[PDB]
Amino acid sequence: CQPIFLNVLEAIEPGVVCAGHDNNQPDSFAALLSSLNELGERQLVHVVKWAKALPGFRNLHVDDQMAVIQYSWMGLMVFAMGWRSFTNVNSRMLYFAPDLVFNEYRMHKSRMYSQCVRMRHLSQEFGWLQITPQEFLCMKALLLFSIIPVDGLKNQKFFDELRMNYIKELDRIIACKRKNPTSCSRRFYQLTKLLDSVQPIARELHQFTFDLLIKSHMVSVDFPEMMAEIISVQVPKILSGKVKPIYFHT
Ligand SMILES: C[C@]12CCC(=O)C[C@@H]1CC[C@@H]1[C@@H]2CC[C@]2(C)[C@@H](O)CC[C@@H]12
Ligand SMILES: O=C(O)Cc1cc(I)c(Oc2ccc(O)c(I)c2)c(I)c1
Repeated sequence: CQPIFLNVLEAIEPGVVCAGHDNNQPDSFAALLSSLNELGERQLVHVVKWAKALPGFRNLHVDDQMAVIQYSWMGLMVFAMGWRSFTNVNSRMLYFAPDLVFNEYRMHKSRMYSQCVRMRHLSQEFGWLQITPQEFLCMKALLLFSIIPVDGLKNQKFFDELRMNYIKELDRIIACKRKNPTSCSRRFYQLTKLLDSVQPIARELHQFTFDLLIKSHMVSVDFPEMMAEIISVQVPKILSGKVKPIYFHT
């Protein structure tokens, strides 16, 4: 147990990132979403640094590195948020950032109440399944390799191999506490189901942010440079079916 791999994941895990939201001003759709967008931009910088530090990531073609990050950031961020919410507030609220916590009122004011419900549900799963910090860490890494173009990447072979190895690492983590061969199988099943559950949530958020970007000027919501570029160039590839999540289960 505690292989080199685990040492690495625990070492590169991003720290706390604030949204920069003004909690003194009364909530408003525009302010809440603009802050969420700014948070996304800030978190993206951390996700990029984190990914480049992942074992074997830099071996992928440079265009594939940027591509997987551009396609998987939503799922990665939502999954990490679900974890923060569970550990910080026991899933009572969505802990996007220390300065941007959503209670039911904000979930409503944000105009994405249903999406927040699914996200809070995901947060609860971390408790219902008793997910460990190590399991969380390995699952999150695997999420970076869980969405690619239907026609493949520049060098699919390398990606396929890397993804396989990350799956193997999850196996090791699972086997490192399951004496009985029955609980080990069940666990992998459970975690892959949890991992898959992230995709539909990310898709709904992709749909929502895309629409928001389109009418951003009319509702006065600001989108930082990178966010606007990725949501108008990469996200549509996902929504149009050119890029799809890799599901474990059908
Ligand atoms: C990824 C972020 C920001 C980082 C995080 O903690 C999860 C959260 C999930 C909702 C996203 C938000 C970024 C900005 C988005 C994409 C808004 O435009 C609509 C949905 C928001
Ligand atoms: O032994 C461990 O746990 C550490 C470990 C983790 C991983 I992910 C891994 O997979 C690859 C695959 C291709 C490649 O170029 C690189 I760099 C790493 C290997 I090999 C070893």
